[PDB]
Amino acid sequence: MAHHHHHHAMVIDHILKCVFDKICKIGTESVEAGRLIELSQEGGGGGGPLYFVVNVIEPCKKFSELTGLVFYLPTDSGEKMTESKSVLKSLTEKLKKIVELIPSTSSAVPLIGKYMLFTKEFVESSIKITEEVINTHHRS
Repeated sequence: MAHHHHHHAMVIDHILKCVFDKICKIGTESVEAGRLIELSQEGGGGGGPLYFVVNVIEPCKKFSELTGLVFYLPTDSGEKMTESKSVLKSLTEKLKKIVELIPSTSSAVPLIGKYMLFTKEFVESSIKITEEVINTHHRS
C-alpha cells in the first residue's frame, strides 16, 4: 500500500492488467457455456458459431478502448465506465431481434438471458477494483 505516493499513472495503469486479464478468460469461457447450453436444448440456429463471437466482439471492440480511458484518462469514479454498461445493454437490443432471422428453441431464449447479463455484470469489476484506490487516496 502506497503512503506518500499520491500520484496515479505508473502504478494505476498497471492495475488495468487485473481487469483486462479476466476479460480474456471469461471471454472464452462464455463462448462455451453459450454453445453447451444451447446445443443441450437443440442448438438450433442459422449462422455458425463464428457469428456469435463476430457479432458480440464487434461492439465490444469499440468498447475495449474504454478500458484504456479509465486507467489513463479518469474523469470520475466511473464516467467512462458507466458508458461500458450501456454498450452491452444497448447491444443486446439488436441481438434480440435475431428471433426474426433464425429463431430456435423458445425455452433456451429465457435461459441465455442469465448468461448474457452475466458478462455485463462482471464488467462492474472495473469499479469494484478502483474502489480500493478511493479508500487509499482519500486516506493518504
